[PDB]
Amino acid sequence: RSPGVVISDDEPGYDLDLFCIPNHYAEDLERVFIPHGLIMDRTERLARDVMKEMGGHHIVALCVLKGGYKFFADLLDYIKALNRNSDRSIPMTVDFIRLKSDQSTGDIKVIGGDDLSTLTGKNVLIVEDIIDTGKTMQTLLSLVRQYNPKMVKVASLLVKRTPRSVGYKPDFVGFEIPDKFVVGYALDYNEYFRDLNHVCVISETGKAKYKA
Amino acid sequence: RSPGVVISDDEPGYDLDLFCIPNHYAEDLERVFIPHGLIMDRTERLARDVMKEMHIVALCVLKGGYKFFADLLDYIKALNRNSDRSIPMTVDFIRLKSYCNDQSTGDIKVIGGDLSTLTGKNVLIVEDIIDTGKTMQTLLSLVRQYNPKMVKVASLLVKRTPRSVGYKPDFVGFEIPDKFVVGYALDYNEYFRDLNHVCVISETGKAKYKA
Amino acid sequence: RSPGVVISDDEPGYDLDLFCIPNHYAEDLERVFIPHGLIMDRTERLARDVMKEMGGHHIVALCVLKGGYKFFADLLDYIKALNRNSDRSIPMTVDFIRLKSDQSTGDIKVIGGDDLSTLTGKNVLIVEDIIDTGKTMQTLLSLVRQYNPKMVKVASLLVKRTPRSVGYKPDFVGFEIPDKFVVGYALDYNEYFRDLNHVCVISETGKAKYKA
Amino acid sequence: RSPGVVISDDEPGYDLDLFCIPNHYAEDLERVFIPHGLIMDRTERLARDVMKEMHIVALCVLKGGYKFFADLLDYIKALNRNSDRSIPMTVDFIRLKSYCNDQSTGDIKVIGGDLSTLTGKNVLIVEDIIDTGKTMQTLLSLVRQYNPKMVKVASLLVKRTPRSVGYKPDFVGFEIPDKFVVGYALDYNEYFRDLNHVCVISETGKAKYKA
Ligand SMILES: Nc1nc2c(ncn2C[C@@H](CO)OCP(=O)(O)O)c(=O)[nH]1
Ligand SMILES: Nc1nc2c(ncn2C[C@@H](CO)OCP(=O)(O)O)c(=O)[nH]1
Ligand SMILES: Nc1nc2c(ncn2C[C@@H](CO)OCP(=O)(O)O)c(=O)[nH]1
Ligand SMILES: Nc1nc2c(ncn2C[C@@H](CO)OCP(=O)(O)O)c(=O)[nH]1
Repeated sequence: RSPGVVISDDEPGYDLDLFCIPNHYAEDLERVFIPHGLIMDRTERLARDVMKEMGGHHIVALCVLKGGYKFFADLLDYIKALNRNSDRSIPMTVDFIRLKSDQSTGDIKVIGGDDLSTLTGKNVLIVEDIIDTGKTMQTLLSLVRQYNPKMVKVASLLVKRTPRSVGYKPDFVGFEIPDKFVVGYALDYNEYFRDLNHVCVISETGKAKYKA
Repeated sequence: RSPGVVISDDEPGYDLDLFCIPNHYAEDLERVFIPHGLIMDRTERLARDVMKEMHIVALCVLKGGYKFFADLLDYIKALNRNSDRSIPMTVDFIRLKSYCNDQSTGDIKVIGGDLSTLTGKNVLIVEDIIDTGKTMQTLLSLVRQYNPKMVKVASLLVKRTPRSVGYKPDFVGFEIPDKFVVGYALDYNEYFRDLNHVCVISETGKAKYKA
Repeated sequence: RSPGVVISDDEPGYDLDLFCIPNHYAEDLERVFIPHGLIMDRTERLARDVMKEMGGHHIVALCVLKGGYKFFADLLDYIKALNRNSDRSIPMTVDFIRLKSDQSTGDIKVIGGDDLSTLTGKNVLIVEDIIDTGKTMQTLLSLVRQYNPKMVKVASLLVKRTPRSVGYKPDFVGFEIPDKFVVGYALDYNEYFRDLNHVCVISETGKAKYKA
Repeated sequence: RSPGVVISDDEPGYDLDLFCIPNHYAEDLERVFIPHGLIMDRTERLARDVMKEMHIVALCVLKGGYKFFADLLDYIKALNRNSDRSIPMTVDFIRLKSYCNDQSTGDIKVIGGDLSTLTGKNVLIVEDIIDTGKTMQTLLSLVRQYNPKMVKVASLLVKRTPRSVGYKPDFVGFEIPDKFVVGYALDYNEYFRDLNHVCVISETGKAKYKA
């Protein structure tokens, strides 16, 4: 059971001054955990891992849409580049499950719940950007399985190494990270950090500056 | 007002053998109108234009339209990085599906995706293609419903087809001949998602991937 | 005999305001002939065209180095991405032929002429960015053939549609362009335009501003 | 002074199965030190650093070194685009080849590539890797010969090896363990050019691609 690229507690970040970061976030971050390009190369591998398990068949790519879908979009770009070479053209269904608004994350409020029965009898790939406690995903899996898919696998860019974890482990994991609050790449903080390319740890002045 | 990059009816696009195209689509396309990289370069200029005119809320039209939206917003993020202050960008989503009608003439739209973040904001409607202009018109009256500070439409593609005469698009990537196109952001019954270029579907393609 | 992507006299450019161009070149260009991304997609195809003819064997990639090697670098990046999939790893020799300093371009002055006999018995791919009269290339071919390669093919990004052409046609051509003086992408004018992504036509104020 | 991104001897790099690696190199590598995208992000910062310190002439070390040079200059071009005035950038080239010496201890360098554009200019020496530091030292005394206004060394890689003690590099991408690396910019007898990541060669790789 590969936990992905492990970012240790004892290593962890890169120094902020080692990478290009927008000047308006100078004081808003602690460390860079995962540079943009590292995310990309790992995602390229995830796509290949996904195709070994699910390739050659239709498959339904389902984005867990909360703040954004940047990871979904990049994973799909890589999966699509792998599909190019196949002798037969393989159809690909792209869908989003939108979840509405972090201490009761297990309670899901789905907004777009139309023709959920399109999942029935289908090979479903659920794509998440971050798993923390894992409560959201385990309840989302309860919903999805009631529609009887042929197969359900979950890919998550990030899994947080927390005691608060309920023990849910995704089938595909990009990176296993320390138990710190991260922003950037695909993760916004109240609509900020959208322009930050790298997964980084928010600072306390960032937390205070950008609060809702 | 630009009409955008005008692709003429006279010698439209490029021969298939001049660009890289998945081997499984060899019989399925007629010509390539817009190679991927050309889409990207024009989208970069579109992002620049959007920032000129337009707090902004960017509206993605769900399912179809994540692709062009993602790229357009990527370029907008690239311009945003240099600002003195980190300036908030809201992304909103609506689901919109169209169905053919074999009777009458009446149009079928099903809207499914909450729009509480639209009042007093500058709204950008992002579309993939304008043909009849009914999707645009539907998106407009739905946004006008929440009383926006500003409303603009950006669309990667506009077909040279006769239409009623709604509100011409503000930001246009490409003005293209009246052909049915697939690739980049446009699928055909879930096929062509792996095709990066905007190309005209062939009759072999239509019958092979029909549904 | 495919002349590449033909850019007509009657179409030709795109309007400058249709693309992103650095502000310091605002007044220095007439039209954009080939946007950066178009160059890339055509180059991707060239790489595949090259591998159909020369693939599966070592091959020596020889850059005609004058001002720069941007086209060489991008073509090789694409050729290398095609080599990734092969069952056997295929060695690739990368070399440069440097030509020293446009009315007697047929006279070549080669600077780096060391172990030119490495070309002997080898499959050689000569890479050029622009052909105008074609005199440079035909004399360069005279030199190269004297070292007895197994095969010589020439790829050029651009071929200019000029009456001044001596009739040399490359084996691989990206684009056939009108008879206008172009800069950008790989083409500098006295060290300017290095930062311009697109192949564009220099204006008269650009010509005057940036002259040697 | 940065030493750059420090890759430690303690748990160095990543397992091969965590990144995409050409199938033909499956037996030929030990571990991956630096995935391609990580190289690119750091190079972007290096380009920013170069522009801080440094008219500039950028010196490519021919054959080996076109790759890292091209990427470093790409990022420098990206920063340059925004300037109020188009600022000239000179690129220069020298050929440099090293040969093993099985006797003595004496070093073999062959220099082959004209350097008239160096007097009174800021010169940037661009290298791929510093191990012994003899290439750097050779490039230095050759550039000092033409009396530059400024001289700087940028190198993507610096090995944690004992060396004489020349002029430590000014711009360093990565400080890496004392292992023999291939990929990205470094070949092994013409192999690994299609490998995008910096990785340690295996004993199977060494014997298979030996020469
Ligand atoms: N941006 C960001 N968000 C987080 C983080 N940790 C938990 N969350 C919140 C949610 C993500 O929706 O974690 C979900 P769960 O796995 O706790 O149910 C974090 O580090 N960064
Ligand atoms: N793939 C593809 N789809 C299209 C095309 N033209 C119209 N459509 C469909 C609708 C969008 O659902 O056109 C938008 P409009 O007719 O509502 O303006 C087309 O050429 N290719
Ligand atoms: N930048 C640029 N250079 C050019 C051009 N036309 C001829 N040249 C000069 C040379 C290129 O070295 O043409 C060589 P030949 O084919 O005339 O020998 C041009 O349009 N742009
Ligand atoms: N591919 C590869 N090559 C290397 C390496 N270490 C030294 N070299 C060779 C020379 C450059 O020719 O090292 C530079 P220096 O020893 O002169 O500083 C290495 O790890 N990989």
